[PDB]
Amino acid sequence: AKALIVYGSTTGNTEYTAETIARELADAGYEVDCRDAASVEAGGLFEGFDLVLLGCSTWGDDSIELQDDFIPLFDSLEETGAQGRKVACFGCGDSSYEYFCGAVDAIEEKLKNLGAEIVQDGLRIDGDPRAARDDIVGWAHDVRGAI
Ligand SMILES: Cc1cc2nc3c(=O)[nH]c(=O)nc-3n(C[C@H](O)[C@H](O)[C@H](O)COP(=O)(O)O)c2cc1C
Repeated sequence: AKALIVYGSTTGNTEYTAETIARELADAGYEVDCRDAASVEAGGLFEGFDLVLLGCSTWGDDSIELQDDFIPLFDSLEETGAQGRKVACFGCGDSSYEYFCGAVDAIEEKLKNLGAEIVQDGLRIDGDPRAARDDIVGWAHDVRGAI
């Protein structure tokens, strides 16, 4: 199985989450490519992957704002080869805000409307992902068991 993980992270929390997921998938035998959204180009990005995991923190407070490095990829998701692609989403946030992990919502809906197959409900991390490490591991298992 070949997996692509693409994350947007400002303070490193979604990046930690991405790397935790990456390690779980690699340890199970997947080929894993884990990239910062700041470094990627949208066109054809998902081609050749069995599974694509998109991670993004939520910003904005009074409105939903995607993590800033992820916005160009989000605005170009139509170019990535998402139709029929097996995908799932993750991200960090804080439930004291009105739109908790709203970026995960936004990315999931955009993917669904592009024809992607959402294989698991998104991973919505409240607070420090290091305090949710076992939820991350479990979700990574669940995703492997759903493709
Ligand atoms: C000023 C500010 C605004 C935020 N706004 C939101 C928000 O609207 N919704 C949310 O779920 N979390 C919100 N957060 C929480 C961030 O998503 C959280 O700090 C997250 O761990 C950052 O992940 P990152 O390091 O991958 O960027 C905000 C954080 C700050 C400091």
